[PDB]
Amino acid sequence: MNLTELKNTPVSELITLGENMGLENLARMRKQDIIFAILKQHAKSGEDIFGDGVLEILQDGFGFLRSADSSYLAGPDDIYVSPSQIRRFNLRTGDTISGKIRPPKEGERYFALLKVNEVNFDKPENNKILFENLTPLHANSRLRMGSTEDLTARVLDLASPIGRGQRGLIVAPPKAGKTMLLQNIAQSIAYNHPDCVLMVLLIDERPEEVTEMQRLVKGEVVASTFDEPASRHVQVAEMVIEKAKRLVEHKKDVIILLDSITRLARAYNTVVPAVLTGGVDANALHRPKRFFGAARNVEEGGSLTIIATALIDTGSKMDEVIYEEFKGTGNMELHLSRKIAEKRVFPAIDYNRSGTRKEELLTTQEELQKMWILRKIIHPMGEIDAMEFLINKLAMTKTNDDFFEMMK
Ligand SMILES: Nc1ncnc2c1ncn2[C@@H]1O[C@H](COP(=O)(O)OP(=O)(O)OP(O)(O)=S)[C@@H](O)[C@H]1O
Ligand SMILES: [Mg+2]
Repeated sequence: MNLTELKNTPVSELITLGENMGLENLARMRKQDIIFAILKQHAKSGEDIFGDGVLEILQDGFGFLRSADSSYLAGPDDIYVSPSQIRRFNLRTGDTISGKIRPPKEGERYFALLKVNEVNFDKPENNKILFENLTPLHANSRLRMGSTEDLTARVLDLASPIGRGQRGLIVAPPKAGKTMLLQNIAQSIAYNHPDCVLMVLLIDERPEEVTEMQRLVKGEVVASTFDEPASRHVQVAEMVIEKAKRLVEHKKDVIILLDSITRLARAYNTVVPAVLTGGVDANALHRPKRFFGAARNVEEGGSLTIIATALIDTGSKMDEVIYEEFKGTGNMELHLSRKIAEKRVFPAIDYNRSGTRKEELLTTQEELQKMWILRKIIHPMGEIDAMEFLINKLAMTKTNDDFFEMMK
């Protein structure tokens, strides 16, 4: 009946499902062939075959429905979308489409979208592109993030209040909680705000860190591994950034947690041809910024917030330039100290450095000035000295109870 349902169902059940349809000795062909031999077997004319995926409009004019469970990698069972079909529905890259499909004829190799049933979870007859939505500052509606796990999220909401559509930069040296901090936020996202579309974008990562991230996050984890070509890291990022844009057009609040705007920019640099300023062609930093530029609150409805990590102190001067450029382009930054972490001390947040632009719209005066008197007393406190102060002042309350009960 359904392609993605079939490839998800184990091979053993796939054999015993095909055999009941008169398919002989399926045990001697791969899972892939079995699925094709089953969906094709619905040659019982007028028997419905379905498929789903996220659309990628190719160069020539045609398109394909890429699958999320592959990080939108081009597979042998993508669903072909006609250049004529796109015209009939005004389709775009990032659109999530589903519906009736049919098997490849002779001379064909892929399934083709026979009938459109849904476009971005909306009826096909349904949108001004994110490219022209008006952009309020984004601070209007806040996103707060209780036990021991809520330790980081607590210091996080005090240091850098997040908003609906924040351009957030997470500065980090190696070994500082960079992963666990993101996994803490991603845990605080689905737990407190399930009404939001969470996407975690991992570029140039290790397959194990990818699968451990894929395991922990309630939401769509999309990733490209270290081995894959530079054009691949770009492809994954552009499939995702456009997917978000189409979802905000339907007035959704979308959150993207990018692993490394640093790693993504290294990729674009080698994909964008041809002017040098320290290894990186200065004209290549544009496309990574275009990605980072989408982060906004939309007045007419919805939002896109991108909290991306910036890698620093790696030993490559290129990695420094990437940071130098995106410095200030974000309306929220959170710094991790190499010392507050490597001294076996939790959230390596350098409090004084971390902050968000226009805190006032994200927080009422009673809740805002609460952070101001707090900052004033913490300001002159050292890097590691200031942190352990907050760890112990908070491990004795909830969060709001702090001024309410640490004033005497
Ligand atoms: N929220 C947290 N709670 C407890 N321990 C943490 C937290 N964040 C980081 N750590 C510790 O700090 C170390 C950091 O490792 P990761 O979570 O992989 O961070 P990372 O900075 O992304 O590491 P790299 O540079 O990718 S090898 C881990 O061994 C953890 O024990
Ligand atoms: Mg990491």
